[PDB]
Amino acid sequence: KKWGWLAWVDPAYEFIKGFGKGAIKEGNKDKWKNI
Repeated sequence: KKWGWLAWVDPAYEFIKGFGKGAIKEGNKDKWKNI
C-alpha cells in the first residue's frame, strides 16, 4: 500500500505548529467535535 496520506499530513500539521502556533480557529475549527 502507498499510504501517502500521513506522509503528506506529517509536514502539514507540523507547519501549523509554527505558522499557526496560536490560531486554531483559523484551521482546526470543529476540532473539539473529535475530542
